[PDB]
Amino acid sequence: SKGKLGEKISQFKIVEELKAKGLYAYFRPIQSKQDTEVKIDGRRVLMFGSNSYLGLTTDTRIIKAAQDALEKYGTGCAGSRFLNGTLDIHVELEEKLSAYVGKEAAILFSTGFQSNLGPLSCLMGRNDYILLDERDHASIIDGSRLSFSKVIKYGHNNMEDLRAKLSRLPEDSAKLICTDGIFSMEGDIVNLPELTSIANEFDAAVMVDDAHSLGVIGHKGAGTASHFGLNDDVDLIMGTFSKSLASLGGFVAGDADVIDFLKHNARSVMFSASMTPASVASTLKALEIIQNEPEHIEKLWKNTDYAKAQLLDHGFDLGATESPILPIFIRSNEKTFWVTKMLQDDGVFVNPVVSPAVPAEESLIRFSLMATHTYDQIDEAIEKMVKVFKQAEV
Amino acid sequence: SKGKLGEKISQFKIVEELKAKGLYAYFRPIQSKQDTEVKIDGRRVLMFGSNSYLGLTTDTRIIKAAQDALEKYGTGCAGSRFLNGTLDIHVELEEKLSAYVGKEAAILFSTGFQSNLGPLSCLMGRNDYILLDERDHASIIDGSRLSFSKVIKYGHNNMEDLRAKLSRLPEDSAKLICTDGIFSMEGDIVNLPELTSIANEFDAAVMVDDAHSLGVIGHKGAGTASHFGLNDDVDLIMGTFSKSLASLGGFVAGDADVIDFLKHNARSVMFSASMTPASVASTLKALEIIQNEPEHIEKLWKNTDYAKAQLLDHGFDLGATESPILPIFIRSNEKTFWVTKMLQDDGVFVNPVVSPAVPAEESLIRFSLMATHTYDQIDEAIEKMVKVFKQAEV
Ligand SMILES: Cc1ncc(COP(=O)(O)O)c(CN[C@@H](C)C(=O)O)c1O
Ligand SMILES: Cc1ncc(COP(=O)(O)O)c(CN[C@@H](C)C(=O)O)c1O
Repeated sequence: SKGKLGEKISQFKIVEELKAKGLYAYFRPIQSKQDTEVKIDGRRVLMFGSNSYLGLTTDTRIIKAAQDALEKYGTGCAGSRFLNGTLDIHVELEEKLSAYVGKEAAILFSTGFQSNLGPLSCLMGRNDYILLDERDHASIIDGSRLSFSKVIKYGHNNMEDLRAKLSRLPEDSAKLICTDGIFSMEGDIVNLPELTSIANEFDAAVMVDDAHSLGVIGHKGAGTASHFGLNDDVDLIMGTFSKSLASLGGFVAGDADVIDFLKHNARSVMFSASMTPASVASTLKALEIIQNEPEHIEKLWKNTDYAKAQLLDHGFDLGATESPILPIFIRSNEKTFWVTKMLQDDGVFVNPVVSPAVPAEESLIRFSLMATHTYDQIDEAIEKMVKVFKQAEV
Repeated sequence: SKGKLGEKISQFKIVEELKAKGLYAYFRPIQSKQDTEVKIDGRRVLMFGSNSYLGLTTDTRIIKAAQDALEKYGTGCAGSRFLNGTLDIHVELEEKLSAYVGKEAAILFSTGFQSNLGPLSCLMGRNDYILLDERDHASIIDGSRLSFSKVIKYGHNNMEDLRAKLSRLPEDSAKLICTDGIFSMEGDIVNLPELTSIANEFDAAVMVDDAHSLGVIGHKGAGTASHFGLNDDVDLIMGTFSKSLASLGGFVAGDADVIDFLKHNARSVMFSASMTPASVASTLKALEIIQNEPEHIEKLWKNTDYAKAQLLDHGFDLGATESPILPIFIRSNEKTFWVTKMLQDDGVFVNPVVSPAVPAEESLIRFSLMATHTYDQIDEAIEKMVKVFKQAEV
């Protein structure tokens, strides 16, 4: 029945208003492969709103690996890994990932999102604590909400706040600290050296979400622990396959005893169907390419260094990024929606960040680089962004 | 740091004991496509533990549709539907599903699990209520736990308990009832006529999880509302693609205003990458086949009717199933593990249900039919199950 349900959704008017104003730019229907240019409404559009940092979703070797896995294994496994949904290739990918990030063991999940739900829901329980950076990804907040533990946010990269909040807690309790490696909003990197120094002092477990770090920082892109040399101080490395690795799914890697506990106790792996064969094979092939072909990471960072330099030269106000995410401040929700749609209509795709996710005065567009971007494409996009910022009176 | 973490996992010994006893049969690595026979350890094994009810994960047309989508769209969309992860084909599949289940609109999710997290987390909030059948799927309990509402379980298909618990609640509050359509443990069907009669009396929203119903019950397999004629009394129809539809992902269909609220407010769709092109195309092609080719559903039910008849004739104790899930009672965890492994070693794959998920005295194996099963295969499996139950002294 719909009476109260209709009242619950009645005040959600922003989409109706965006659409009526001709500003709506969510769920833009792409007609082509994710690439440096995409087709929308039959038009070519420069893509600066992707997470495919290495441009690998078009790599013919990865496509062929996926197509061959469809030929051999079919379209799906039709059950949880726990029961009838494990393939030899899922186990192969776990062993490969474990080697890549320097851990004993890994368990796959069908999404990155579910990869955070699993360890955050089941390791800390009643009388225990989870400590979260306040800017942690939504999947980390949700995973921690599924635990029976007490969840505590600390100030963004605020090690004094982290230390203070841990110091308060009963000694006879388990604690887990979970942090993004690279935070996606502002593109900044966790202070892992101090965070792990505090974790070591308080015997708290450390989990790092490397969704934006894998294929980006660390040796051969192995992520945030790898970038700092702190493999030995990080209990659990989580990653997704939907960004650099060009696929869908995720993992958690760690000590064989911890991973064996997760794979038999995490509801998001016991009660959800396993990764499709095609996504296992594309992740496997992408992982090989990232390590074997150093040029992809190198070119991502040449693009990043060039674009950031060009943006600061043109006087754009950037966030404190240390990554291929270039947050460009606009500081008005109305202007952020206008700039986003005007760019779309001039053939540039960027992602808006608005209230209520951020304060109006911190509203911004996110401009993300891919290894496959050319300097010519970057220059075109920035030329068009200078014009739209002028038109918009930012 | 690992001291307290090691203590949290220290008492989880069942896997170590199963493995040391030679009884472990979780995460069995399959080497071949999900089918009526699978290869494990280079041996052929009859598969009676699948959720691929129509056997479609091997359909060459569905494989080719997926391979063609890889060719056209690449290996992934590399972002949320909300931002850069929408394809024309995701929208096509939403329109197709909406038509199939008789609703205005649908939103895809990258897993079935996430399809329950979305509406349960974001529609009911503070001062509202979610009412859950006590046997609801784990993803429904977790989705409801992510809401800021008060979550209330009612007795399994206990309409007097449902009515009583609703009657207690403040009138000035929103209520949502969420139920599995077909419950996977015992294979039973929700009492949707009475549940919707109560929902209508109390103006409570109705959500049905049709993971095991789509491709199984209702006109041309359209699910539980379709089976009862109660499309008009069900607000939200959720489904997965990982069972009859031979793929990965899920959806929620409903009124265009409710679905537009979800697709902009559900964290599991705004903050998780979209379905892979290959899984969109396999779901599209599978959906066509289920409707165009009535023989698949017909043969599922001929197999179901035959196997259930043969099991009751041999004197097996079955659960109160109304579906292709044939729960066979064993009523000892030790015997359930022994029977499961002895079947595996004789070339039969079945799924155990044990403590702590059920009481020891309700432990069982689940024997699930596929349309592609032959009577000869069913007969072989039952002959082997009679022998193992004898060997096991059940
Ligand atoms: C009733 C029900 N709802 C929702 C889901 C989640 O759908 P996905 O597997 O597509 O995420 C399942 C999963 N079932 C299997 C996996 C199980 O519980 O073993 C289910 O049985
Ligand atoms: C830090 C972080 N962790 C985890 C996830 C979830 O991974 P999957 O998308 O593979 O489920 C994301 C998703 N990001 C994108 C989708 C976003 O938030 O728009 C993320 O940014």
